[PDB]
Amino acid sequence: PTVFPAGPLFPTEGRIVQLFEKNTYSVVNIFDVTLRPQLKGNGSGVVWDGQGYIVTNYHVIGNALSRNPSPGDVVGRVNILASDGVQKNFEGKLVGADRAKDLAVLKVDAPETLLKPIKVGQSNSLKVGQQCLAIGNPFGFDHTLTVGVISGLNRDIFSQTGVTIGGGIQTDAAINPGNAGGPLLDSKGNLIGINTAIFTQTGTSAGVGFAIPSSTVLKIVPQLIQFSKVLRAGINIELAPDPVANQLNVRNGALVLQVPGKSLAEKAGLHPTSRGFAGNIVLGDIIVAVDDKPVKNKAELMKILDEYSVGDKVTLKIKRGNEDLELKISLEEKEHHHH
Amino acid sequence: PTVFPAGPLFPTEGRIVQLFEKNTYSVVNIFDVTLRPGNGSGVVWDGQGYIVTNYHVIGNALSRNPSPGDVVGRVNILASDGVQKNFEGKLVGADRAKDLAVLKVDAPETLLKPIKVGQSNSLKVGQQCLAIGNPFGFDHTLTVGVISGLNRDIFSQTGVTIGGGIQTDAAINPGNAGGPLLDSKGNLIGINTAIFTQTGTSAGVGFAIPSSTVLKIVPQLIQFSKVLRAGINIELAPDPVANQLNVRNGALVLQVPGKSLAEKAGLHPTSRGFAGNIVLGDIIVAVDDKPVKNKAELMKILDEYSVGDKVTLKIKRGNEDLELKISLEEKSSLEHHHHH
Amino acid sequence: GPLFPTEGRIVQLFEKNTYSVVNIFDVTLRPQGNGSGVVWDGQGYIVTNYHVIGNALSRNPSPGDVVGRVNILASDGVQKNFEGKLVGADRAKDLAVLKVDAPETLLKPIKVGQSNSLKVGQQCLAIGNPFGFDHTLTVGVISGLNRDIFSQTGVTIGGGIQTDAAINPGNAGGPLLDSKGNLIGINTAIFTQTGTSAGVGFAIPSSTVLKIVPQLIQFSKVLRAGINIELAPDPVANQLNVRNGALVLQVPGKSLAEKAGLHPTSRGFAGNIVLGDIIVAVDDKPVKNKAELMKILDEYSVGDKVTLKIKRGNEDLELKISLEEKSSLEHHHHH
Amino acid sequence: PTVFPAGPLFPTEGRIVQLFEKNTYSVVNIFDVTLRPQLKGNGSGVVWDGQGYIVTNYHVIGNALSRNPSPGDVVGRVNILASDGVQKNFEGKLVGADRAKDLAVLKVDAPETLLKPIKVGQSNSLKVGQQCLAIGNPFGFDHTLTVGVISGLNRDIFSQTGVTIGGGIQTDAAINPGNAGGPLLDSKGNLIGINTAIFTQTGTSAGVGFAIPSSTVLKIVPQLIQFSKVLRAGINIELAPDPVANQLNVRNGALVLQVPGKSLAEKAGLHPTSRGFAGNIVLGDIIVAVDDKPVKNKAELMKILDEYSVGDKVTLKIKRGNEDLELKISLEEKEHHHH
Amino acid sequence: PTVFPAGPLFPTEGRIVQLFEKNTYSVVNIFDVTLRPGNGSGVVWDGQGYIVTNYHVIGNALSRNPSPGDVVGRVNILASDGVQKNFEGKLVGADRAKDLAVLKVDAPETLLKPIKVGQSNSLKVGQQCLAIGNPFGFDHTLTVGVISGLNRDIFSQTGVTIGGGIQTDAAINPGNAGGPLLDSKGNLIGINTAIFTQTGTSAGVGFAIPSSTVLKIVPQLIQFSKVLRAGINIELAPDPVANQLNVRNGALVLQVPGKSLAEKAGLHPTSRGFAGNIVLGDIIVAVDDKPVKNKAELMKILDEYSVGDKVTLKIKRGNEDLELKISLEEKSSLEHHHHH
Amino acid sequence: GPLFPTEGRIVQLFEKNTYSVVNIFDVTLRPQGNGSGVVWDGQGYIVTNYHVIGNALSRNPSPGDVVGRVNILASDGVQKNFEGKLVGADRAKDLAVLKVDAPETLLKPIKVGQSNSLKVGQQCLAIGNPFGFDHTLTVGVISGLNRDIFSQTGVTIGGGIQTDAAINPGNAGGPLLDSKGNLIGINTAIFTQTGTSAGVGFAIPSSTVLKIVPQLIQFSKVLRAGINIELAPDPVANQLNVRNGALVLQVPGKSLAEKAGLHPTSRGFAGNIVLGDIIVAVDDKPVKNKAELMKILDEYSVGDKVTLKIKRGNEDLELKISLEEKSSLEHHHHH
Repeated sequence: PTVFPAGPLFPTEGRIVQLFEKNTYSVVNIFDVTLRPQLKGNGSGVVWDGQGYIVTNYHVIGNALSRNPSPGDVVGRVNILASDGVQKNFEGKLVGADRAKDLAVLKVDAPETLLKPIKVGQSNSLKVGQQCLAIGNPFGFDHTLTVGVISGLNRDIFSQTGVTIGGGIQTDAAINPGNAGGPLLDSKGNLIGINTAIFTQTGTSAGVGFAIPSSTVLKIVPQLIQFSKVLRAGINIELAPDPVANQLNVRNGALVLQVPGKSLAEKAGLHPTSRGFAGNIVLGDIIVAVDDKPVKNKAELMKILDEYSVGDKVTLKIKRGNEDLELKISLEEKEHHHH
Repeated sequence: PTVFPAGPLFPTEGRIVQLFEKNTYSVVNIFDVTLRPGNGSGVVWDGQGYIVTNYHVIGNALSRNPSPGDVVGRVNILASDGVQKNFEGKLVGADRAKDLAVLKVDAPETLLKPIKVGQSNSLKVGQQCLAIGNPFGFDHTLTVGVISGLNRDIFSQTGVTIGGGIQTDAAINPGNAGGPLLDSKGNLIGINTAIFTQTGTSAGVGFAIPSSTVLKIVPQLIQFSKVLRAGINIELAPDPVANQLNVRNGALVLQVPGKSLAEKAGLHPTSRGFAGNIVLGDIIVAVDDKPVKNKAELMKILDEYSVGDKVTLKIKRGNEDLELKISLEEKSSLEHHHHH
Repeated sequence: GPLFPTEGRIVQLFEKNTYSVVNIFDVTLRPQGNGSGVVWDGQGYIVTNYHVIGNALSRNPSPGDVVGRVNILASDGVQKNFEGKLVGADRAKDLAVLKVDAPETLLKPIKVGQSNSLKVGQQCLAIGNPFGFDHTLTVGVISGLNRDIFSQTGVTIGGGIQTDAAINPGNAGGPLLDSKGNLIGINTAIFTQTGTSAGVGFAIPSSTVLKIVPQLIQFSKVLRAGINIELAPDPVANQLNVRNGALVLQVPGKSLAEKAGLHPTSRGFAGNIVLGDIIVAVDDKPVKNKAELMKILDEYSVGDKVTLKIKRGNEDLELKISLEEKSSLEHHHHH
Repeated sequence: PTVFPAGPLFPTEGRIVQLFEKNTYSVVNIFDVTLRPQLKGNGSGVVWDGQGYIVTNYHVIGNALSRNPSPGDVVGRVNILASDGVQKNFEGKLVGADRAKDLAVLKVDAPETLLKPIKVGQSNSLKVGQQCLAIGNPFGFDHTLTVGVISGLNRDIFSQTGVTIGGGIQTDAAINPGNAGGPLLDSKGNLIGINTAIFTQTGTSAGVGFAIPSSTVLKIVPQLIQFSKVLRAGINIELAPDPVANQLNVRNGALVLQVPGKSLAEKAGLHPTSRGFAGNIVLGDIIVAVDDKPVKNKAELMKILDEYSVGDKVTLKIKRGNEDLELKISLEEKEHHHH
Repeated sequence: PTVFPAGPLFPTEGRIVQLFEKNTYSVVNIFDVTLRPGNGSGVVWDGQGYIVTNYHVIGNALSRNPSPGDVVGRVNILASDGVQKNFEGKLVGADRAKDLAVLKVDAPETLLKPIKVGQSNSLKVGQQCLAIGNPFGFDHTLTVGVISGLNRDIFSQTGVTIGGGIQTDAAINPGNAGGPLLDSKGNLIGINTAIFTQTGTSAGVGFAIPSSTVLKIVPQLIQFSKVLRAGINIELAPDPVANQLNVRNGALVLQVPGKSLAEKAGLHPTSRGFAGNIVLGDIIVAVDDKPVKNKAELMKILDEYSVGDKVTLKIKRGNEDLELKISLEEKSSLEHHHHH
Repeated sequence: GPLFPTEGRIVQLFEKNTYSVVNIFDVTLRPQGNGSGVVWDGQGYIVTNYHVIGNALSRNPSPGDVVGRVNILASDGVQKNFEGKLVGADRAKDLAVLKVDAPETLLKPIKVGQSNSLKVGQQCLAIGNPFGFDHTLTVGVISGLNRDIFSQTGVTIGGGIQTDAAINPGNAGGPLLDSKGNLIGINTAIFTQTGTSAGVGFAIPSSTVLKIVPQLIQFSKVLRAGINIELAPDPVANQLNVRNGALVLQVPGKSLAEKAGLHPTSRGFAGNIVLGDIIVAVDDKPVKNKAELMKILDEYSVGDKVTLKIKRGNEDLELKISLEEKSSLEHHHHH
């Protein structure tokens, strides 16, 4: 029977083939060394720079980070593809980690020649409809690719960390164990996010997955490198996710859902939402501005606070009913999902 | 490290981006007022504020027997200033059989950007399609794939299977249910429709009600608040079942409710004997003169007759070709799949 | 309607190829298995998955038995029904071959491509004819190469193509095509360990189909000689830092392999792991991983004497062993 | 190591041992012949009388009955334990079946010597707390036993038939595939019910199972023997289960939940229950008496109707709100659960 | 065939039958008024109409922050004429930590048959027990087994684990939740309590709150509407976890919330190091003078102190025996298991 | 409080026997396997399920290795902790033996009964010591005899006792006692095919424990000779109307059994079933079912020559065959 040889590719698939090939080198495989395999976690990472710094999800080395390691502790095995086409194995020493953003940084001792840093794009200028490519190196002997479009922006990631991440990219490229921790790339091969594994509420797939946007990666990684951690200042309250807030007709601001016992929030004058014995619902305060740096949703509020330091005193502009009130509060050090 | 700014888009992703942005305005958000923390998307049908969605997105409200005029939804519509504005959605009419509902919003015609509607009958498997949603009233969603199949049963979360549906490999989910499926020219070719499968298992394809159906049902709901259908109360085999039984042309009669018009007319159903030797229920190949290829077509053909009408059914009863006559009556029975 | 370039090309490729994609109903199943197949040649040979006629195959049919009803789309747009008589089947590769008695005019054999030159990122079309009344299409890219397929036959197939086109009952047994419309694999239904979908599916590569199908036509089955040992799948091996060769995991009591002097992999109580031999050469022919070793031994026959070059820890040893028929197929236990 | 021999048993366990042994002979095994086994339905039945009549659940030969068999058709393989201690295999020809009560009768051609009829007790005089023994012969090579107490009376059985059976016995003896179709016996060895397999709403076991009471078996079996079937007359409406009715504060009568299109019920003047757009609930009529044979719950109503014949005209005494109204209706021939 | 009439009952089944019938009257039915088609059984506590049940059977009503006096339940009580009569159940008080709630019914003392309460502290594994329910207000249910275990954690469907519970192999289910567990003399030894397990899997045993707890909590709810507890906000290891870590005496401190009284007092928690070498958090062996066997006992001991009180904790820190002093404050934190 | 007769007897039987029921924690498991065991004798031998120390056993411990921590209830009401050193293990019967170094005064060996004289309907007590701080009890009746146990080791054990006393992690590895407080089996955790509970549990009969435990003490393991064939479980066989003997289902290629001339069971395509040979005699010793055949062959050794009397259809044939070590344990695949 006649076998037709590989012929020229069409323009679009041709470009994807080239983008994938070129970026394979920048996508590493990571094995969590604390896992005794079945001899009868883990995933991908991205080469951050020529120094040997590696970026991955907190979760891909979750089990290891659950053992309270200090910087320098060998926490991963890293496989890096060389020009020779073969993957070389390196010690991944822990640099820093941040569970809230499901990001972890490792450092490798490797020849700069061997290391090919990912190109970084701007996630803030992404448009729904843009092509994206999710690359993985899940086992350190090959690479994987899924392709789809930016499906939504500024969506919550229900990370398998257990903590939900605000401001996530949604894509209809398949995101799975084969690419978790690896890069989401745009049509130019620029990193626009980190493929992030999630848990859904139900068992059924909605056919879409998620990436931590590069804007967040750029903000977090250097902090992890310098300080091994991100110290955050904020308010220990529970705010409504955009979907809940909007369903309750809160179109603007951060709706306060809960304000726990004797909290700083309590003492400053902030009210939660509830149901009365009638079945009536009683809306909580809505934070519209910090000082008066405008707030329009939960996620942006978090990003406002994440930059102040502990003890900073600020002025919350709030909405309760139709009124508009200013409130003082001091910030202290800064939760999960049911998935 | 160094940050590279938004580059120029390639042609295909470029078109998709512009089609999406252009169509955000026509894709509204609907919250069922009877729910607390259904719900999903809809489509601006015309400049008068008529809104089209799935029966299922306002299913809870519809179950409580509301009357036309009742506020059953809160409708969010994207204005040119980029913020979504809120409107009461009054019920116009609903049709469970086709999983469609129509609401009416009181808004400035200057606000409303009616969706552009195309012809689903000309669709080709392989064509690009975009499924758009506005599931929470604060942004929009997109998925993209191809037309994967045509004339397929939709196991709607209504509990009632819809025939003649479009299959796509664009992800169809709660984030775009009730929203439009568009072709590459941005014409509406269907309404994204949530389904239940028999298993807990994704086949990786989704479904939409074809625009040809929407075009037929919506004006009736607007004019009458409901769809009156003439038909025959019998159970017909789904196409995959009929073909498995080697019935390659016509609609196969499976079950015939006791003392029905069908029974009195002498229509025979389908029975697996204790040995195992199948007599095939009658097979309907023609209504009067016009040929019937399958179940979907029989339904489509009948839907154009009136409740008074007496028709002649040309049927295959085993080997022989025979004729039975029957009066059509209001087609009330619903086709319940029992997927969950 | 008028169409844009890429979608225009898919629409035409799909239409052109519908004729070569048949529908198969397993005749041993009563209504309320089953799927698609491909026309292999003008004599009426039809290729499909073992699994799409699995029920019939479980009943030990002989070649010539009517195991399926086959529907084939004719030039006039209607599908015609034919008796599908069994030609041969191979559970190990989840492939089966039927023969229909039909006119050449009806039969449009699929064109076959070269799966060994595939590149991740290439467009693929997965086509089905699930019910004999229409055809289905899903479109994605090649997502991965040389991946294990956990076939619904219950047996793991090495060397599979991974794609992010949806592979489902609507196209199982059907062709996976490249952008030239050349067959690059056969869409193959799988069971996952969990059930949670990863958004990717699998196809047996056409190189395997090319190897197996003529043997089924001639002999009705494929006989294999090998070694009764358990080899490490690639992920597990590369977790243990074995980047080359077939890592030997388990080694049976009193086996040919034992007699030959080949070591299994052992976790000692003192928490440690010690590595089984790694097979890197069969008759000095380089062995790259498990799938490669399997491919290589499949070319021998029962009784043949071969020389294995193994890596025992940091050593280099050459063993003798005689190949025998194997005690099992490789059963994953996914459901 | 020293091994102590079987010694005398204590009184209670001694009696159970004896009851079990003695009744094994009366408990048969039934294989549904339409099932091709895995060569690389079904359960137990009870010997009804010396004629060879066998009583089991509809469900244990469910697959066979799904093929529309006529009386006389060989529908089961029956294994009967003989004094010799060995089970002998017989043809089970279908006598009759009733899906609504999940009962089926088979007839065997066997030596009267071989057949040991079960002793039948009165289920109507059962008391919660009484000891019960559930016996099975699931495979025709041994027998099984579970022991518990009557846990509740007049409870719905959500049979694996798909149809719920009113008036069932609840027991905390384990009811399972090992005894489905077999007898539930009281402390004297008298048959008080037929162990009946069910589907639960949720997946969690409540630790209790069910038996069709002997009162029902006694009423149904002879009809199946004479007529191969039970013809029933009734009203094609949907009535509320006791638990729902009581929760809505209907303590007496049969609460009408649904009255479908153009039904006899429609035309006679019967109303269903519903929720209004408010979320308000609107109670349907409550049938308190047929003619004036008092009704106090769904189950007793069914048992009133099951004795009239088709076309009989009766007078429903109903409650709507506070009033009390009489209603005429003619009965026609006579539904499932979501489990 | 021939029908044999009700024979005489044997002694054990005979006793069970009479105990059950006798106790039906004390076992009421409770419907949460905030639910539509929670709910279960309760126990008549005294002749004044005080009703005892699980917090969980009226959980939905309690979540809406009702005040004492609010009608949160419909209570059905079996009278001597054999019919259940209906009463408004007004909330008296609830305690989530012990999964107990008290309602108040306005009824003729002649109607009310208070349950007889026994001593759970004298219970022996192997004793016969009966679990009675009145789940729908039209009859009663019974299950029977033995006391299977003592002082076991109850993973209450409240979401909060209760220490010191009774384990039985009588089936405990929605049909008897909130109802009494009785001994062979018909004394109340516990309240049947619905649980969540970690798996979807029955171990075939159920749980009840011991009467010793009920005896302590109920009068407080009647007098005060709530229970005030003095304690220490720290996380203590469940007994099965402590023993697995070879801590065979005392309460093992797992976690110590940042800048708590416990922290400032110098109590050390438990940490698994990156190598793997466990330093055991402090182990509390005595409060002041009185010895502490395990976690349940520490809680029990603390519950008798007052919010003012300063106590001396004798602790095991690795090998050495040490003392840390701490003021008790209101024990607010709840112990959430996360089973579903 | 004062107690009624039957409950009084249980309470006392339970208390008296707590001392003989120990707690075992598998030392290879880090906290947040494990269960109960029985004191076998005054030298400190402890019997439990293979599965309760399964993790440790997976790591290939040698006899003498500390595989468990054992807690034993002393006369003063507190449990004392001891190193549990491995003596022997047998996965096939889900049994393991440990040895503790303790004073005779501490050790109260369980009294052993006769499982072969058990009657359905008898009272049984299932006792546990799951955590080393108390004991648990469940009470039921003997519900069935000679039933397959689908052990959580993954291997099916024939000849098991079925009871409607709850068997759970709280008593796995612990004793099942009769009304005299005699050991009649070891409570054994199982996996069911579905997961849906049938309200009954299982115990390895003391006759099996009696047979296995001394061999583990002497030799650390049990070696078995048998036939590499697949035998029909009793339900399946009695569905096919085989009421006596071991029905042979599967028969490997080039097996000793094949060479011997023994037929498998076959479903022909023409819808029919044809019966594999039924083994009814090993050296003219009557074979009643699968479990009996297994018991019988376990008494031989590798190499022994035996005569099988089979029933081939309506025939009567006598074959020769040599017994070999077996290629597998019998794995159900329940989870």
